[PDB]
Amino acid sequence: RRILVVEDEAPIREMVCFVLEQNGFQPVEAEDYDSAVNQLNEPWPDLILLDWMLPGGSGIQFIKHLKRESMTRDIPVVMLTARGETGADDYITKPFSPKELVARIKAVMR
Ligand SMILES: [Mg+2]
Repeated sequence: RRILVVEDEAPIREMVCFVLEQNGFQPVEAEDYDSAVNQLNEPWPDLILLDWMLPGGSGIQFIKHLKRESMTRDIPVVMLTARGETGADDYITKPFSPKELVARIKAVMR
């Protein structure tokens, strides 16, 4: 079960990848906007966890890029936001607990 993790702060991205990994998913990492776009190919993300801001582009822009093609327009998008309208299907605040993330990712998968 493949989850694209778009997140520029490496320890957070690595934290998120470990939770998913230990929980039975196949996580894919992207450190910035460009790298995320180049992760939009076979094999395809079943859900995207999307950080709100990245080097080279925002989460709002990436969601627009997703909604522009039929292959990506349907992929679930959970926006990762920090504390302190958008097209995402759901949102989760940083820091979040590992059980919150999994439970959330599953409620969204459907
Ligand atoms: Mg960021």
